[PDB]
Amino acid sequence: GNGKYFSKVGSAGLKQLTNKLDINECATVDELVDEINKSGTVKRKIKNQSAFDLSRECLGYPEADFITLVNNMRFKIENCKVVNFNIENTNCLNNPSIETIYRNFNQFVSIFNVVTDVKKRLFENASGNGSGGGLNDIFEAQKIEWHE
Repeated sequence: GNGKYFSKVGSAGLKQLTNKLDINECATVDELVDEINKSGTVKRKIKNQSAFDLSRECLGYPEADFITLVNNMRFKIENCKVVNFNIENTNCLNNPSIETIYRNFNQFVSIFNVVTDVKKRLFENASGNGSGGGLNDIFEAQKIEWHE
C-alpha cells in the first residue's frame, strides 16, 4: 500500500500495531483500522491511549527514555502526523536506551503516522461521540494460554 495517509510504512509500521494490538497483519491503515474497529478492545486501546504512546508501545520503547528523547528533539508535524523528526541535542541520547529509541525512531514515526490515521478514521469525525460502535467491548476474548 502506497504511503499516502501513512508514510514510511509498507506494512512495516502496521505490523508493529498488529503486534501490540494482537490483531492480524494488515495491508493499510484501512486494514489496520479494520481489525481495530472490529475489536472494540483494541479500538479501546486507541481510545484510552494517546497516539504518541500507542506507537511508542509498538517499539517496546521505554516511556521515560522516549519522553526524554522527544524532549531533546524537534519535529515537523503534518496533519497530526510525524513527517519529519530530528534531534536538537544528541548528548542526552548518548544513554544506550535513548540511542536505541533514536536509531529506530523511524519505526515510531511510521507507526505513529499509522496510529494517528487510525484515530482520525474512527474517533475523529466518524460519529466521534463514541466511534461507530463499541458493543464487543464487553465481549472481549479471554483466550486462555493466548501467549506462546
